[PDB]
Amino acid sequence: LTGLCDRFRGFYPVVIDVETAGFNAKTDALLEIAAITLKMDEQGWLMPDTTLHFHVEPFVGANLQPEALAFNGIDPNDPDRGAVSEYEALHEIFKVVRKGIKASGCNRAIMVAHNANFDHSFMMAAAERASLKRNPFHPFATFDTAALAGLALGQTVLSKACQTAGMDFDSTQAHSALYDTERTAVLFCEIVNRWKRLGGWPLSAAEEV
Amino acid sequence: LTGLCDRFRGFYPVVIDVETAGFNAKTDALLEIAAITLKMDEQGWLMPDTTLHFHVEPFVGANLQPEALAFNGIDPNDPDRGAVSEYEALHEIFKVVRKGIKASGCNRAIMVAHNANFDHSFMMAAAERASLKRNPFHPFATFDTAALAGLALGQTVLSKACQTAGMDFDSTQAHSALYDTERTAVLFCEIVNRWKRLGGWPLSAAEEV
Ligand SMILES: [Co+2]
Ligand SMILES: [Mg+2]
Ligand SMILES: [Mg+2]
Repeated sequence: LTGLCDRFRGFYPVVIDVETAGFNAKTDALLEIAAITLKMDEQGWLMPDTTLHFHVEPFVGANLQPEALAFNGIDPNDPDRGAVSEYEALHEIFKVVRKGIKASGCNRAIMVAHNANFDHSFMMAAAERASLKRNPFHPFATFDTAALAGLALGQTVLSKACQTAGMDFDSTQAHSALYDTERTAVLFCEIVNRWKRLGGWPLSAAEEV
Repeated sequence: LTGLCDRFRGFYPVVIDVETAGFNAKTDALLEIAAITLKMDEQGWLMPDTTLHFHVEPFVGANLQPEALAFNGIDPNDPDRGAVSEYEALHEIFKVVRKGIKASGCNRAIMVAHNANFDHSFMMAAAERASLKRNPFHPFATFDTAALAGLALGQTVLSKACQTAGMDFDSTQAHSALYDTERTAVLFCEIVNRWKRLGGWPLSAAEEV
């Protein structure tokens, strides 16, 4: 009942955010990525588990839109950014994720993200460029927190959804993949946990007052 | 605040499903589209409003994947299929949608679909091909019912989510865009209404015993 593997039909939810050099996942550089796995305690409450974060070197041949760099404030040419390759970052994320899937008894990872298709498309595109094998993420399914917040909170904008959920949100950190990932993780957890607390889950709960 | 315009920050949710001749929204034919707008009654319960459905003629130059046609059973060359152009289909959908946005006091439409990125990408591609102006749909936001069902019902597959929610689901109709759209609409409505009924909405309800 209270196992993570039982909650989402065997899907292992992993929160992801990316910063990029444009809107096109095929052609534009991936610049930052963070990942936060989740776990469930003995009573079935969801919380963050492992957190990873990387500055990513633009792939060879990548386009970099000036408007994108102006938006997120990232300078990919700054040698002090401590960047790593797409391979290094994703290989590390996938290793932690496979470990969590195994240890929890899940069978596949699913990406949790805000307007998820965007992050999913960039992560998948980078995975293919790096030639990583046995990608543990579902190839098309996601848990979009904008839609989820729409239901739970009546809000679709990340900052606003967080504020409505009673969370802090610091706009000076809003262009950091890591920061956005942590806020998104806490938001997703607040949504799932309040669903449970109000007797929405497990399905049996409503008849046991 | 039991108006539709109050529920999703001014978004007017419209349920959409598509059948296609493949996986690529840019290059593969759109073959069927259905749309169901929603309304809320005086007490704030959500339900279907207007239903549209179309068999769609492959755009000129479209690719058609044999595997896609074998999957959905559609023969685009059958002259008895009562097909209309992408323009005709989307022009009518958009007209009904603009009307509902105005009548409800909303400011924009948001697509509700199962694994929503897929249908969004196809509908948007057809809109562009048809040279339609003033598309009332949000350019990237959606309400994915697979993610919503994951939260509400612990299931992400459409047929299973419907069954878990106590709905009928007839697998012999699963390749009809209209059928899938109506089931998805009923599922979305069940999820929204159960969150309200259990005291998750409006946000003030939890403290009003
Ligand atoms: Co026919
Ligand atoms: Mg983001
Ligand atoms: Mg479908």
